[PDB]
Amino acid sequence: RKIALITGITGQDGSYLTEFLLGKGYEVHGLIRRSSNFNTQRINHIYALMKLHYADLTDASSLRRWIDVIKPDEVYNLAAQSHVAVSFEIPDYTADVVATGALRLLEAVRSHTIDSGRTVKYYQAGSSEMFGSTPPPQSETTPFHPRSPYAASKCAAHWYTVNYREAYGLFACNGILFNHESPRRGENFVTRKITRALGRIKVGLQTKLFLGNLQASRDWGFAGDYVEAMWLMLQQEKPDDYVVATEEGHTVEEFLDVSFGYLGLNWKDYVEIDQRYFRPAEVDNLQGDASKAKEVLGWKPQVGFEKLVKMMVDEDLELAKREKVLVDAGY
Amino acid sequence: RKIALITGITGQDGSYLTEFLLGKGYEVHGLIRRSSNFNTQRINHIYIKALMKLHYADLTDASSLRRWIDVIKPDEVYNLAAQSHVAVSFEIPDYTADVVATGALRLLEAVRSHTIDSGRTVKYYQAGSSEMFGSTPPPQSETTPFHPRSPYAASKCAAHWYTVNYREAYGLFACNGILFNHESPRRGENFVTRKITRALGRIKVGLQTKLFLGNLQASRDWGFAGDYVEAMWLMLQQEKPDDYVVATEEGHTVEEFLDVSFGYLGLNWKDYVEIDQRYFRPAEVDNLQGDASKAKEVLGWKPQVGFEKLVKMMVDEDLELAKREKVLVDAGYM
Amino acid sequence: RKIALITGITGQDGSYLTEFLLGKGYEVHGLIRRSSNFNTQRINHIYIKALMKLHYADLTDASSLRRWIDVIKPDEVYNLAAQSHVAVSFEIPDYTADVVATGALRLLEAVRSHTIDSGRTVKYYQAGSSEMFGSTPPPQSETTPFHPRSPYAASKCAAHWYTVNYREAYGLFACNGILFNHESPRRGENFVTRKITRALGRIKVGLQTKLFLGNLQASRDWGFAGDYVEAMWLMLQQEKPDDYVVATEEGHTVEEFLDVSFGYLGLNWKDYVEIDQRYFRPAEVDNLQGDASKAKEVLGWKPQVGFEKLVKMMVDEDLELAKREKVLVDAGYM
Amino acid sequence: RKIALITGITGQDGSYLTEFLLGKGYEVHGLIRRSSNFNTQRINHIYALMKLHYADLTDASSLRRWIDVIKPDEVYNLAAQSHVAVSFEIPDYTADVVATGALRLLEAVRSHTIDSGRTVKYYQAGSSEMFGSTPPPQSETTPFHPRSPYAASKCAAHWYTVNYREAYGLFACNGILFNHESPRRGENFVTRKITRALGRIKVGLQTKLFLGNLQASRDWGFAGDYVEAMWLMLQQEKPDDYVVATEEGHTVEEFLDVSFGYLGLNWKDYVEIDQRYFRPAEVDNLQGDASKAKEVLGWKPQVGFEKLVKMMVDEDLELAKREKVLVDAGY
Ligand SMILES: NC(=O)C1=CN([C@@H]2O[C@H](COP(=O)(O)OP(=O)(O)OC[C@H]3O[C@@H](n4cnc5c(N)ncnc54)[C@H](OP(=O)(O)O)[C@@H]3O)[C@@H](O)[C@H]2O)C=CC1
Ligand SMILES: NC(=O)C1=CN([C@@H]2O[C@H](COP(=O)(O)OP(=O)(O)OC[C@H]3O[C@@H](n4cnc5c(N)ncnc54)[C@H](OP(=O)(O)O)[C@@H]3O)[C@@H](O)[C@H]2O)C=CC1
Ligand SMILES: NC(=O)C1=CN([C@@H]2O[C@H](COP(=O)(O)OP(=O)(O)OC[C@H]3O[C@@H](n4cnc5c(N)ncnc54)[C@H](OP(=O)(O)O)[C@@H]3O)[C@@H](O)[C@H]2O)C=CC1
Ligand SMILES: NC(=O)C1=CN([C@@H]2O[C@H](COP(=O)(O)OP(=O)(O)OC[C@H]3O[C@@H](n4cnc5c(N)ncnc54)[C@H](OP(=O)(O)O)[C@@H]3O)[C@@H](O)[C@H]2O)C=CC1
Ligand SMILES: Nc1nc2c(ncn2[C@@H]2O[C@H](COP(=O)(O)OP(=O)(O)O)[C@@H](O)[C@H]2O)c(=O)[nH]1
Ligand SMILES: Nc1nc2c(ncn2[C@@H]2O[C@H](COP(=O)(O)OP(=O)(O)O)[C@@H](O)[C@H]2O)c(=O)[nH]1
Ligand SMILES: Nc1nc2c(ncn2[C@@H]2O[C@H](COP(=O)(O)OP(=O)(O)O)[C@@H](O)[C@H]2O)c(=O)[nH]1
Ligand SMILES: Nc1nc2c(ncn2[C@@H]2O[C@H](COP(=O)(O)OP(=O)(O)O)[C@@H](O)[C@H]2O)c(=O)[nH]1
Repeated sequence: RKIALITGITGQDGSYLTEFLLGKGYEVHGLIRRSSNFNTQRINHIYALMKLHYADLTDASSLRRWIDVIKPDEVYNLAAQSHVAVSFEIPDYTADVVATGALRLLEAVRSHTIDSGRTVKYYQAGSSEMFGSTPPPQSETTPFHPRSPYAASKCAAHWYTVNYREAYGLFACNGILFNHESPRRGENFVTRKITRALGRIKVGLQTKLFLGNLQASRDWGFAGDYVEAMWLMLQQEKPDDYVVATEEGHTVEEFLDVSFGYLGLNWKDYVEIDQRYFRPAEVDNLQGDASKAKEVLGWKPQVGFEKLVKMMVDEDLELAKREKVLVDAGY
Repeated sequence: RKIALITGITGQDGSYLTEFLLGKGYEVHGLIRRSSNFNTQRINHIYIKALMKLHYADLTDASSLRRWIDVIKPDEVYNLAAQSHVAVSFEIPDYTADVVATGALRLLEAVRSHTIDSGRTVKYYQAGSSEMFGSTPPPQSETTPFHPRSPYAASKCAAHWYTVNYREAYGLFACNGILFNHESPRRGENFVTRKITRALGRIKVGLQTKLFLGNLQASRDWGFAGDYVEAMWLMLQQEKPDDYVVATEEGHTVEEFLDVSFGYLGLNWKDYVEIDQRYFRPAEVDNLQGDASKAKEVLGWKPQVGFEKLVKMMVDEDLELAKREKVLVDAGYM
Repeated sequence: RKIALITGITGQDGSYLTEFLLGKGYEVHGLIRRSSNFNTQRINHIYIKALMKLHYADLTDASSLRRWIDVIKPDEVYNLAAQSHVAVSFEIPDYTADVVATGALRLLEAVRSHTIDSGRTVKYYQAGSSEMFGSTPPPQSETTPFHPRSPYAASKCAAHWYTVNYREAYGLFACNGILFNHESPRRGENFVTRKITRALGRIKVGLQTKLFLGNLQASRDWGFAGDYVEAMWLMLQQEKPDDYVVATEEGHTVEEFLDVSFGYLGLNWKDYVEIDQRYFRPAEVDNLQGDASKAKEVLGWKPQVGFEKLVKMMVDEDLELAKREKVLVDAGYM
Repeated sequence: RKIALITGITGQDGSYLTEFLLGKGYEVHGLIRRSSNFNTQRINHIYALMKLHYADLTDASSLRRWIDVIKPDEVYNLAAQSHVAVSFEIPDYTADVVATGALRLLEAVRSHTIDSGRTVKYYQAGSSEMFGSTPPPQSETTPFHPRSPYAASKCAAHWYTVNYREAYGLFACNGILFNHESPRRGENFVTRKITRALGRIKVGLQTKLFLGNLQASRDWGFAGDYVEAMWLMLQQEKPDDYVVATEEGHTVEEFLDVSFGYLGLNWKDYVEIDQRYFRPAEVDNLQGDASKAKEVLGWKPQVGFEKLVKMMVDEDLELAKREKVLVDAGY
């Protein structure tokens, strides 16, 4: 049975990748951070085929320890302080996890393979955020012009990963994934923030939705579809980097149009602009060119924009309906 | 309106201290870690205008600490942040040390730097632990020698000494609270007391049938977190800074905890408990029982919640949680 | 009297920049690492009243950086600190990244925090490198894409982007100097140019007989460090911050360096050089040649020391050192 | 041939330990920091039996990498930002190296032994500074009351080391060494600062010597003698902690009396007190009780106080004589 080690297993992507790999017959191990509260909300339903271990990307010893014990065949580095706005607040921590943390994992894997003689395939969770202000459409070779500490740190991780492949022959691939959402997306990201609020507004638990820049345009796909691409990259004869995206861009305003309209509401009756949600340096327009992924990996997105928006609205409306009962039942 | 900055505000103690200080009229700020999931479960009820504010930071990021101290200009700083689990510390020793030992020094240095650059005065509290005593026999008082038995314990010893040093070398009003074990309905579920009451509730309603534990003979001095945070505040209100043991002065074994808890619900723990060697620690701490005479005399502090009341408080709460879970499971929502 | 804070003051560039700024009437402060041995060899002659001050700090210690920025209140900050050797970076990638990439961000954030808290204005220089271009073919200008070929190079790319981001997001007057290779008689002996001239001097006097090297076909744009530090200062005197390539625009191979150096002393390098595969890098950078048109047009900067003059300057100095060593060795003092 | 790995090999102790172990037939490896300048001054004369490798105690990956490659039989952790005064200036860095760095090495060794099944003996460079203000004589069990960030960090390293021995059965020993000097002692420490200045004053290159607290009392031994004790601890049947000291205390003023008097000078004609050399929190009196080391290890110091002072004065006078020639010859 193939063994996969996933860092960031508790996150959106880790939860879907875990289900995907288990379905493929893998033995899946994940590294999780010790937390004072429950932090396995996304994978509790899955939880001898899935094992969790305490570690941290800022602790190199912890990474090597588990790689040695697990002896994984594939390593997926999904761990990250993944929020752009938050990265402006904690740039140093973000860099240590997103940039240096990736290098620590790469070095631990490289050290493991040398000492044990084993072979390990590696995936780095790259991001379209790396392109920053470089105009669309963005492909694998489009120049990076990062606009946040998070983005710059991902650029660093990208190059550390390319370097380990070129210098050591490590089978390391960089997935340059554009924004991907789902009903498990963090509530601090704009899409989930909108659908969560919409659900609550629909049932009467909320009356206002505060947002920032509605004109930012993004290429939004479904996380469930994207994790398949990660796996596909590691199944090729040679390692390489690939853009994974829907190739269709939409503004936050369009997301609002589709979501609220879907439930028969006019978002303008509820949305208010709060300048505190603006970023110090904005990324105006991301739209990927995923031609390479289609040609080489045979990968294509299955969930389209409106389908994704509506999937998220349906799920968050159900959550809001449950909350309405509780708030009402005296809970 | 006094301003307090609490690191570790999302934890058990941070949640109770926040409520306590807000009740005293403070403006409370807390440092929280960015998380992929919600991590404010213990304080959301509080958060829900401008008296409690949360900010992103990390004890392994000195820049983040100084940034908020400069912006907030706190009058009191309570360092409660820590990878606080002993068993886990053996698994991630390096990370634990960076947060529990060096992280404390980073905060001390950020506070010292802030006071020097701004000319302001700040009072400081370090969350010390009876775990520092380790294998040193009880009763343990402020002058009892430390013999740490885990990376966590050794790191707390380090934080203790860094704190004492900043007080002695720079005159910083820094106090070390040497608190013995304190629990509550908000205690992490991985600690033995909460693990037991959570399991008990589920066993009582039929959602669980076996409870796996390790060393049942370990003895601890267990108090209520709500009572203990009051002592933290009291230390910072004294004329001079000092270190104080905060404890109930009564010890009980894990086995006694089982007796009281299961017996409270008419069950025999021996019917459900099984011993799993995986829960034993590489180096155990056999018996902790504090001598809190100093705290009683100087601070006028005394615990209000006794052992039995604490156990029952936790059992009642976790039984209610278990009943709610039973409804959800039977209905197909869990 | 303007105040400059230089990180990496003990290095090649720091030593020349210090002399340059002192000549401009600056009060210069430098951050140095504590070392078990003396580490001020390049600047001791300068240090020897109150115009050059040294302070202990480390780019991996954010607290130390902010502490000195607060005390010093610099007008200009030059981040020259780095584990600057490419070959070494493959051996200690993690440490290199923490200093070269994150360390730069720590300094940027400390400066940003200082300016926000104090209301002061600070100009900032980041020591970028042509190594960032990696395998991207020459000539390389400010807009040439980066394709780093070492952990060091990737880390410098990171520092470059963190710096650009602080300029764009916060309006910090931060400039990236994209300097191509620059040498001098103070160049580290582990870099190829100094390794060659040091060995040549010893070979000329009979203290050494073989010179082991790696890839002789690698081509570099080599300028004089003394000329380049002037460009750093010039960037910070402009109306607005920007990034600039600083180079001679002429490339030469390691083999040409050998031809010029050994030939200058009437020797045939082929009689002494041997190739040792251990000196080859896991991923090589084949050809760097800068396009410094922007620097020439905007800064009015132009290199004064050409390739041959630079090689001879280094050979002359290292021959003198070798002669001194010969005396000591023959006399039993070495 | 036994293999030893020494961290801090470029320091005073590492240089003497290297010579001692090589004399015992060991293959010695040392970890050194990359430096912009020469940093092997103390071991250049020694430099296939001595190998140096780049690493850093703040980089766990580097430590494990070399332990795996070298497969040492004995590990001596001598690496540290070892100056007390300096520790008040850079407390965070000092702690990361002296406290956490020791734990990183312990964990790397432990991880190595588990993954490889090998056995490794370990030595931690403890210090009498850990006792701080606790009154003398100080023995192995004397309570610690550290008076500096450096001291507190050593206390931490001490306990991390004791814990690895107690929890994992690691053969780890803590050498609680009292102050030890030599002609290789760092010039920023009081003894070497005095003898270096004395030599220069004697030849006319210096006229004043600025010092701080002359009433501090220390137990001063010879570094060459002390490294033997380190080795001896690792040769015992069981691991333990041992105080290594001369059991005789002297004030800085007495050191001045002996040193300057030795060359026929009156130190009062040259010494001036500069308050900047006072420490925020002073350690007044250290005097060790090395009974255990004598009884168990059979260790006893060979170089006494005055012998040590005079050894240092002789060496630094020669150095000053060489400098006088150079400064004179126009160099
Ligand atoms: N989703 C997107 O649209 C895009 C995301 N990415 C990247 O892909 C990856 C997955 O994204 P996504 O699932 O949405 O992200 P999430 O924020 O949902 O999950 C992040 C994961 O990283 C973990 N983590 C954070 N810090 C550390 C640390 N110091 N040590 C160990 N683990 C840590 C988190 O743990 P915890 O639960 O404890 O916080 C969580 O498991 C990330 O690297 C992200 O940056 C790339 C392109 C676009
Ligand atoms: N409770 C006891 O019986 C005793 C506890 N102590 C100590 O007192 C303090 C409070 O304990 P308690 O509330 O039960 O502990 P918890 O484990 O419940 O809470 C720990 C807190 O620290 C935070 N934290 C952890 N790591 C970091 C980090 N790197 N940066 C910032 N914050 C971080 C946690 O955040 P997150 O929610 O993100 O994990 C949480 O807010 C701790 O220091 C503990 O060690 C002392 C004596 C006895
Ligand atoms: N020289 C060149 O050809 C090129 C160099 N560069 C870059 O320009 C800068 C200057 O180069 P150059 O003078 O030759 O480099 P050097 O290697 O000579 O000097 C590096 C300096 O950084 C210090 N330093 C290293 N690590 C740390 C740390 N953790 N904390 C604090 N200080 C530290 C060194 O101190 P110590 O003396 O203690 O080691 C030294 O002062 C560097 O950033 C280099 O990467 C850019 C383009 C080309
Ligand atoms: N000497 C004494 O009187 C006493 C000393 N001690 C301790 O014993 C040990 C040896 O002392 P001594 O030789 O005088 O000390 P030194 O200061 O002479 O040497 C310290 C050594 O540690 C190295 N080092 C420092 N920081 C790091 C780092 N981050 N990573 C790797 N190596 C590093 C130094 O390298 P570099 O050369 O690059 O600076 C040097 O090799 C130290 O741990 C010291 O604290 C204990 C009791 C008393
Ligand atoms: N998170 C967030 N983003 C917002 C908000 N209002 C507008 N946006 C914008 O929506 C875009 C997407 O943000 P986010 O979902 O956080 O993902 P990103 O693409 O990784 O930044 C960015 O341009 C944000 O500035 C808001 O309230 N929250
Ligand atoms: N956490 C935990 N502790 C257990 C268990 N079984 C016995 N104990 C013991 O209970 C005591 C208290 O453990 P814990 O609540 O984690 O708090 P500590 O005092 O901070 O270690 C220790 O002696 C543990 O070894 C178990 O399953 N979990
Ligand atoms: N340092 C070094 N470089 C060498 C050697 N032999 C050839 N070179 C090459 O010379 C070029 C310049 O190396 P270096 O001076 O270290 O500077 P870099 O340009 O910062 O790598 C690179 O292509 C090296 O591979 C050698 O023995 N040492
Ligand atoms: N380093 C140093 N110590 C001094 C000086 N003047 C007095 N001392 C004292 O001498 C004692 C020994 O200092 P040091 O040699 O640095 O070693 P320590 O015992 O590790 O602090 C301490 O009490 C210092 O305060 C001075 O100029 N430098």
